[PDB]
Amino acid sequence: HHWGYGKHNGPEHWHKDFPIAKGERQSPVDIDTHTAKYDPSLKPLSVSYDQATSLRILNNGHAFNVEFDDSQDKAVLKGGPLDGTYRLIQFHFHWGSLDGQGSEHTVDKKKYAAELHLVHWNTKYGDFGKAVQQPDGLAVLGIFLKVGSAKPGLQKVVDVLDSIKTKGKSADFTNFDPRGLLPESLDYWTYPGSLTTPPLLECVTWIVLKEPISVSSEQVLKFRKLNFNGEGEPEELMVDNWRPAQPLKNRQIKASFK
Ligand SMILES: Cc1cccc(C(=O)NN)c1
Ligand SMILES: [Zn+2]
Repeated sequence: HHWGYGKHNGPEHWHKDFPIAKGERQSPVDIDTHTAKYDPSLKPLSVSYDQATSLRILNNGHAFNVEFDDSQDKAVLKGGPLDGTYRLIQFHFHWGSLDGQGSEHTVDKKKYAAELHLVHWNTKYGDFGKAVQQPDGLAVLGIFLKVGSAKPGLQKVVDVLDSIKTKGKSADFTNFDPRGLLPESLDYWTYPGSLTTPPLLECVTWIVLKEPISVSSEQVLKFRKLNFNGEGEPEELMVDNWRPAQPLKNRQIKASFK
């Protein structure tokens, strides 16, 4: 037994091994655009990725992570709702078996084909492990994907997936520029939440961009050829690796735009 996204180990089961699954600050949520409030005190998001150093891409059995060197302030998120400096450590995606589902956050109940998560940790806590013991330890930039024209800056990711088909496989993945995954606008919604995977820790300032990026059908098709399983095990396609919306409870979603 291990947590996953199948019928017997999927999101409705996670609370048995991770009781915080039923906590007060869980993610993702539905973003109700008519309840989120414009906050004029929010600052523009500051994305400083010019010196980003990607290292490796890893199939971890539930998604693929592109990992970055976080030993210095090489790729950081500042501003927006944040106080201080958050260092990029990895990004990954969530996607569906079909174009009509795949995102974790929803917008007025709309599900996008996929969702990108760029995970950052607050440098005042020194490392990622200590950051995930804090309520302001992490900032995750979430970006929706819709199917349309291809995303050129995603193609290098797509093209290496054949080399990390199964759980535990990794490949060198240097000189990848995450700026090629951003939309034009950096307007966003923000709310306090959690990791959307076990251990579901409630450490995240979520910053979800309003504007989706467009990726081609072929690009997301290649995501769906990955495997949850390890090599030599029965093939289980890596699809529908998203957690559904959780109760908002006593939280407010703020908008950077009106
Ligand atoms: C390890 C970590 C930290 C923050 C967010 C996530 C996530 O988006 N999981 N799907 C994962
Ligand atoms: Zn995620």
